Amino acid sequence: MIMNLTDKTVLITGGASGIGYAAVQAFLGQQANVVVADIDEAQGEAMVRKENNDRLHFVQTDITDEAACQHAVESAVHTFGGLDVLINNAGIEIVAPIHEMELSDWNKVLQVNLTGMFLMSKHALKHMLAAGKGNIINTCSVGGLVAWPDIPAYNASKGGVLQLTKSMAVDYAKHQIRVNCVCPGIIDTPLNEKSFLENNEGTLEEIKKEKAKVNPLLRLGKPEEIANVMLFLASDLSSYMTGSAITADGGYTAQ
Amino acid sequence: MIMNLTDKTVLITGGASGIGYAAVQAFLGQQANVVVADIDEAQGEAMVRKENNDRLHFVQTDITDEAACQHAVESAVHTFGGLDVLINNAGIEIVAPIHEMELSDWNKVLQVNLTGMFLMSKHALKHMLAAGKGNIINTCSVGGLVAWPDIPAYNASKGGVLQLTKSMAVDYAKHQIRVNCVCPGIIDTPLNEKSFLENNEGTLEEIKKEKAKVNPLLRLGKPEEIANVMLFLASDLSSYMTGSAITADGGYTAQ
Ligand SMILES: NC(=O)C1=CN([C@@H]2O[C@H](COP(=O)(O)OP(=O)(O)OC[C@H]3O[C@@H](n4cnc5c(N)ncnc54)[C@H](O)[C@@H]3O)[C@@H](O)[C@H]2O)C=CC1
Ligand SMILES: NC(=O)C1=CN([C@@H]2O[C@H](COP(=O)(O)OP(=O)(O)OC[C@H]3O[C@@H](n4cnc5c(N)ncnc54)[C@H](O)[C@@H]3O)[C@@H](O)[C@H]2O)C=CC1
Repeated sequence: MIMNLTDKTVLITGGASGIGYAAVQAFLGQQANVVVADIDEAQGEAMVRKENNDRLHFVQTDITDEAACQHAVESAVHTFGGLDVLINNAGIEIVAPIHEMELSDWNKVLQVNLTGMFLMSKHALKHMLAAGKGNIINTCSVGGLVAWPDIPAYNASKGGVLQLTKSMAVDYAKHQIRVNCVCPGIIDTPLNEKSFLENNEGTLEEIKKEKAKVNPLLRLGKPEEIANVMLFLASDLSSYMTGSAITADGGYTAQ
Repeated sequence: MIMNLTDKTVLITGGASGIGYAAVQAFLGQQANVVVADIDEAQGEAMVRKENNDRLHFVQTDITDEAACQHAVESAVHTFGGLDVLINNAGIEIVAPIHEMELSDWNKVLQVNLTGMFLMSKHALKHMLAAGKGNIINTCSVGGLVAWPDIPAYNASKGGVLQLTKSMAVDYAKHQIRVNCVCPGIIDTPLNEKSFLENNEGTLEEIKKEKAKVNPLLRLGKPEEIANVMLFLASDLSSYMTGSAITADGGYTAQ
């Protein structure tokens, strides 16, 4: 009744898995039209078949390429007639210390996490300015607020996301375009589980237990728990919020 | 459908006016049982008559007195059978510079804004520990993050609220008691209109226009826009959030 997301068009980058996919489900569940922009064509089409929903559309998109970003925005406008909410959720992680990291690896992290956010936002904003309203939601991280160990390029990129979020909030408030971010803690997603095994010793379950011990709530976050923050930020419930960060980390940054 | 506040018992301090009252309305609208603890008996009873709702109960309460805080918690348990959410919303403002401020005035601000929050939380937590779950929501302020001019005691008190919020989050996460705060910007309430006239030159409407201009969104917040943040923090939607602050200030702290 109060979410009021019915007939709103929501473009979600990295929507084919993890937090992005949980966001797809949550928004479809609120009667929003959802457009997923993701680089993984196979996983994207699989998603379309599983969800089997009129309100869902997939468009293959590499956000590091500007033409593809524009095309993703145009796909939303063609398919559902507009674009109310952009969720810049795609991101990658590469583990490497600064003193050993390859420039090409640094750039791969920054290009997806930050440059792609810029490019998607650029073209979404062109449309939202013309339409007279809009909403942008960025997937930041605890890593944008404090440093996760051993992932400096990631942390840096998310620091960029935090300030880009605030910048766009301040520059576009006069045009009624709200811009906020969510800062997730450690979320239990398949992709993350791969990172757990690569960078810690022990079985998957043992590593999960260790990670779920670093949070005051004593558990890892679920993708849907971040998706729910995105619902709030997209809805009119958060109408006086712009340029802000919502932390969802089980108490991690509180200590 | 997803808020899931039906049959949850919510105790709101300062609930008889402004943000507190808007919170009463929002929570009643979500089928929560609401208990208002407020010092103003007349205004409290007036509220009860206007709302005319079985789910609303008023209990006169001076939160600076510990016995009254305990009694407010007990009133919730007796009336509705439990206590799921405490919203520490009551607060006052006194305008005075540090070099001129009377100790008695300093203490009046701290006692309501901070001590009362402690006392209400103390007794709510005793019950929530026994019940095995709970939620505390504190009304902080932009003043807890940066300094509003000319209200140092208020700012100090809200700095206390921010850290008390984080402290309780960290200490009670293991018992599944989530603790968060909302940091409102400038909200258009009747009592804030009195403050506008007392501390600025011009008509009410002229002063409102000036205050609206200092936010990137170019308007004052509405009480219900803060109440809506409280709904989110009370609901299961925010289940992975604890020890966090949600800023709702029209972009004020983003610049
Ligand atoms: N612990 C956690 O899980 C946290 C995650 N986040 C952020 O959440 C976001 C998503 O998280 P997860 O669900 O774990 O990620 P994920 O790895 O599960 O999924 C990300 C999606 O982004 C896509 N993607 C990658 N590069 C792309 C490109 N150039 N163009 C388009 N799509 C691309 C992938 O295909 C994938 O579907 C990321 O920004 C991540 O950094 C933030 C803090 C914590
Ligand atoms: N309006 C604004 O711009 C901002 C407001 N806030 C905070 O929001 C909260 C509510 O704000 P408003 O709704 O404007 O306040 P308000 O003045 O409209 O209402 C506060 C309520 O608390 C009650 N109260 C006062 N002393 C009390 C005591 N000892 N015991 C019990 N109740 C008592 C009052 O009687 C009243 O019903 C406060 O904590 C305030 O500091 C924070 C930042 C900005």
